[PDB]
Amino acid sequence: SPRIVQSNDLTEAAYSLSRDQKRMLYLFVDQIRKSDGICEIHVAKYAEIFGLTSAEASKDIRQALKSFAGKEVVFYYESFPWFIKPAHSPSRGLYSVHINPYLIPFFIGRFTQFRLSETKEITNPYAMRLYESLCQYRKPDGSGIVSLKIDWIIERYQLPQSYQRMPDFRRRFLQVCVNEINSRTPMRLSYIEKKKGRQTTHIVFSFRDI
DNA sequence: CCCGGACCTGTGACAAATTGCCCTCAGACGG
DNA sequence: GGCCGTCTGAGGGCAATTTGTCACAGGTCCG
Ligand SMILES: [Mg+2]
Ligand SMILES: [Mg+2]
Ligand SMILES: [Mg+2]
Ligand SMILES: [Mg+2]
Repeated sequence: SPRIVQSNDLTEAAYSLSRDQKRMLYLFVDQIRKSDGICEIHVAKYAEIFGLTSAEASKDIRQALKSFAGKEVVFYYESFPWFIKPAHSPSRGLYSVHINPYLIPFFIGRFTQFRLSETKEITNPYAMRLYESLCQYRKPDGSGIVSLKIDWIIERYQLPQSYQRMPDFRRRFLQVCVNEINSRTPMRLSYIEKKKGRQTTHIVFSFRDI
């Protein structure tokens, strides 16, 4: 199945995208790398890749696409729009998109790589972001260990404001996304909290391959 | 001493958003 | 040649679940 690779600058960029948007983004990065910024998506191919009906695929592509307008990307800083022209459909079942050509060098560069089947069952987009960031540190054999700072997680992934209260961070983000990864990818994940005084400052992740 | 206060934790509630499902009907194609 | 039966996909919706938000109970230490 398709092998996604991407610059670490993208893995660690600041942005807010939905699951459906992130799914399309993997294919854009795949199309671009296999070579101006103009990409294409076929309804019927998307449905087969992610096990959807054509109808629900159509709904997913269409709504995702109009929600890109005005979205911006920050590399730590510098801000860019993803798209510089609205999407449009020349043929039935076919969509054409114009990626910001200044983003090309950030896609292809100190890199991250994973097969697309590893992530296609994840639902929560924050769990996608987390699985990408861990892959950046994985070893050939399939294991790794890394410490991420809590303020940096909040900025980079653009978590919502109430997760600045630590019990909500644990309950609605950390625990859920560790569960999905353990339930939906071939990885087995554990963690421990690093504290300084009363505040929790980093999260330390360990993982192996099944 | 023990207070009110400033931190921290977890949980119960509710509001807002997203999920996989369902139904309709016209477009593009073929037998 | 052209009608109609089928495969697509662009729309309209849903209830059951998940995600986002905040009040309140209940721990500690400070001055
Ligand atoms: Mg959908
Ligand atoms: Mg008393
Ligand atoms: Mg009690
Ligand atoms: Mg008290």
